[PDB]
Amino acid sequence: ARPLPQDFETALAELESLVSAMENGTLPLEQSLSAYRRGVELARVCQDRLAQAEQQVKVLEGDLLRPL
Amino acid sequence: QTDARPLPQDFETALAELESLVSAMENGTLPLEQSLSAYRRGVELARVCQDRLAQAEQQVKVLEGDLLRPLDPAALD
Repeated sequence: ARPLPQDFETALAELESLVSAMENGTLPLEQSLSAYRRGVELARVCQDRLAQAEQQVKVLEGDLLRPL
Repeated sequence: QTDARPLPQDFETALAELESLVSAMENGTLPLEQSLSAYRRGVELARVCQDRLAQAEQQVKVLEGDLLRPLDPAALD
């Protein structure tokens, strides 16, 4: 099975692309279930990367204010 | 007083500028007036970052919802 991207931008781009394929009404039942499993994994990667980024900004905000 | 240079509106550049202000603040060489100017720029920069993250998070949540929609059978009572 295909390796799963771990960076936000690639994961997001595959997720968008999986969604369109899902909505164009041409994926057989079985491919639709694969696309679903795949997209859950991709969305999880996107959210993990965003949580990391949120945390990094918070830490920077704290660091900015600390000297004041 | 206020830093009048245009404000980045993209996550990467705002984050990068934010890191440089933090570096400048935690060098202590900053007189008070410049610290406060650096702080306000800082808050504006962090706000761009937090806005873009919030939007990306919402975009991902919408995409998740769109993925699940075609797998919904017709509603029962």
